[PDB]
Amino acid sequence: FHSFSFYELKNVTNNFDERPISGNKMGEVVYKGYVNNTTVAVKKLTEELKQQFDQEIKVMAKCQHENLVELLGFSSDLCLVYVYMPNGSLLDRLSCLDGTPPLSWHMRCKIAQGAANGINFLHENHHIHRDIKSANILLDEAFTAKISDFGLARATVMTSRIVGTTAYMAPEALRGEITPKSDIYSFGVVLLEIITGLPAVDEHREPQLLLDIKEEIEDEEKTIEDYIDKKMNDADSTSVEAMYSVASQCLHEKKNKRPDIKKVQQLLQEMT
Ligand SMILES: c1nc(N[C@H]2CC[C@H](N3CCOCC3)CC2)c2c(C3CCOCC3)c[nH]c2n1
Repeated sequence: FHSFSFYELKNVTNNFDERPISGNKMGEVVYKGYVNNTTVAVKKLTEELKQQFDQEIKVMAKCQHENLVELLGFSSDLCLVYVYMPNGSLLDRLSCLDGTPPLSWHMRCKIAQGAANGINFLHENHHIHRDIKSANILLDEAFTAKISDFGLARATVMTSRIVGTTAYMAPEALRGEITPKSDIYSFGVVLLEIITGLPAVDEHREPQLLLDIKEEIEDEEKTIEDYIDKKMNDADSTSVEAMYSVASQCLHEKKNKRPDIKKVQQLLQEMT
């Protein structure tokens, strides 16, 4: 990793312009930078902010995969410079934010496969992400899935400080348990977002939580066909049902009854 001086980063981000690009700010603070013709994502870092900065460098140094975001450098006032992802997050693309076209079913299968390949690398290298969600699955120029945000990542165990996203968390994760099986539950929610194009949580929706549709389908009140994203023209029944089967297995309420990331990876390969 390159050690950037604060002035190199202040300059490339137009004095850290906090106005949206349509300025330099792309979201929350993350700015668009230009270092040596190359575009970069500069994250400028209620006192655990300094604590997150150390954990991210540590995990990034050890974890380098094609389905994980690459950290280019850091600065020390604290900054983290990453490889720029032109197609934003899976969340933004599924919601078609800023008039972007809907992702095809074909593209969606490749993202599911890619994201699972990234989680497989993490679990093979004994890392638990703890915050697997579509906002943390970024997309490059070819729509290759890239797992991001390793601030909460950890190397049978219980914690006093429960962290993650409530709408994506496993029952045991909410109880304080730290296990890679919790990451499998979170990926099941992400697969449901890919299938439906719906957010994991919507306060003006029945059900409010997307994971609750599994029970609606199992209690034969509704079908998966009723929930399939209508913003697609290539979603064949066979592969959508096959992805919902993986999502359903992932969302098993009992950790030991869920498949490992290798089986998830295997089932997604079989789907195509
Ligand atoms: C591009 N965009 C990025 N992240 C952005 C952040 C803004 C977001 N919003 C959501 C709200 O709508 C507008 C976009 C879309 C993803 C990144 C990152 C992140 C930076 C933060 O640490 C984790 C890795 C690395 N490389 C990127 N290349």
